[PDB]
Formats: sequence, structure tokens, C-alpha cells
Amino acid sequence: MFWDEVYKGTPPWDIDHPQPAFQALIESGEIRPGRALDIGCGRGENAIMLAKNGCDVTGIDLAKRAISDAKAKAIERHVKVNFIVGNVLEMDQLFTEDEFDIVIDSGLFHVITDEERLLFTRHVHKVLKEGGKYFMLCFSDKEPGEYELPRRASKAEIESTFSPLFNIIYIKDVIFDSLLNPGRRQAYLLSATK
Ligand SMILES: Nc1ncnc2c1ncn2[C@@H]1O[C@H](CSCC[C@H](N)C(=O)O)[C@@H](O)[C@H]1O
Ligand SMILES: [Ca+2]
Ligand SMILES: [Ca+2]
Ligand SMILES: [Cl-]
Ligand SMILES: [Cl-]
Ligand SMILES: [Cl-]
Ligand SMILES: [Cl-]
Ligand SMILES: [Cl-]
Ligand SMILES: [Cl-]
Ligand SMILES: [Cl-]
Ligand SMILES: [Cl-]
Repeated sequence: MFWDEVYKGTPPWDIDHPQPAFQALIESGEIRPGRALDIGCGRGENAIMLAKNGCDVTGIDLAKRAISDAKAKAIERHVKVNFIVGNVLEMDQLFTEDEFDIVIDSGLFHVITDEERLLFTRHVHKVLKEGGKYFMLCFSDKEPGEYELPRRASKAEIESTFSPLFNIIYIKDVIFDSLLNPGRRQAYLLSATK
């Protein structure tokens, strides 16, 4: 399918290190040891980073190629991570309620379609523990109107999407590392709690 196609090679988000915004959450004390889920984990850089910093990590992604490459990376780097092929819009059949202390989202929200957004928020909300944290990284949208392609998320769009089920702690300007020529893209980091 679609996501197997993009992993026939190295897509622009598929950097060889964890995203700096998530590394900084470790440095700032915001990500503390617990059970963590990386939704749309790709080839596993952020998930492995969380695992090397005291978390029990599960990563879920639609693309078997990404999951297979993520697993091999964890094996190479002597780290234990639970990498599984799966659909975040169906993960109620994979995880029970109130399971994860942390959910990280590095570019998944960015690709979730409008008609799947409410369902997406509900599934993320369901698998998080009481008091659980959701950290989401996306490209920032500060331009009036919605002509920009690919989509980018404004603070209003983020607030409108995640306020119904989450308490928003902050939406911070950050950088998103990319393989494309402006290798640093303006981005938002949402910190939210269940
Ligand atoms: N419904 C869904 N369920 C699980 N994964 C999904 C999904 N829709 C898209 N994805 C995955 O979400 C990822 C977005 S690209 C981001 C990959 C990784 N988080 C990184 O930072 O490198 C892709 O790997 C894609 O296969
Ligand atoms: Ca806009
Ligand atoms: Ca937008
Ligand atoms: Cl990093
Ligand atoms: Cl599916
Ligand atoms: Cl279903
Ligand atoms: Cl479970
Ligand atoms: Cl629907
Ligand atoms: Cl418009
Ligand atoms: Cl880079
Ligand atoms: Cl709640």
C-alpha cells in the first residue's frame, strides 16, 4: 500500500537520529521513565532514544518495511523495543485502555486526514494513562488561509483538535530536522495531558 511505497528508499523525514525536539524533552526532564508508545514510529530513531533513556517503548507503524528496519536497528544498538505493524486508528484491538505514560507523535498527526482526525484523537486518548503525556511534533502554519501544500498545523488547528480530550500545556516553536534542502523546518511541539 501507500506507506510501503514511501519506505522503498529514504523519505524526507527518515533522518538518521532522533528528532531534536524529542531529544530536548529528555534533556528538560519532561519525558520521565515509564511506558511509552511512538505512534507512526517509522524506522525507530525516536523510539530507540526513549528506550535508551529508561522507558519501556512500543512503536507502531503501518509499514512493515519501516518496522522491520526499526527492529534491526534496535537489535544492532542492543536495545529492547516492542516494534509492531499496526494501524493507530485501530489500536484499541492492540492495546487496552489507560496503558501508556507517554505517547510521542513525530509527524503522524501531520499525515492523518481530516475525516480521521476525531477518531485519531479518541484512540490516542484511550490508550494513555490517567496523567499521561502526549507530545506531538508537526510543521507550523502561521500563514493566513489554507492554500499551503503539504498541510501545516496552526496553533488554532492544534488547539481545536486536541482541547476536547486533552489539557494543552504548551505549543512551542521548535525545529524539525529533514532530509530536504531546508534541513531545518519551522515546527510546533505540543505538550498535552490526558
Ligand atoms: N494510520 C496509521 N497507523 C500507524 N502508522 C501510520 C498511520 N498512518 C501513517 N503512519 C505512519 O506514520 C509515519 C509518518 S512519517 C514519521 C515517521 C517517524 N515518526 C519519524 O519521525 O521518522 C509513517 O512511518 C507512516 O507509515
Ligand atoms: Ca494556513
Ligand atoms: Ca493549516
Ligand atoms: Cl537528536
Ligand atoms: Cl490497517
Ligand atoms: Cl475498527
Ligand atoms: Cl496491553
Ligand atoms: Cl468515517
Ligand atoms: Cl483557504
Ligand atoms: Cl538533518
Ligand atoms: Cl481525561
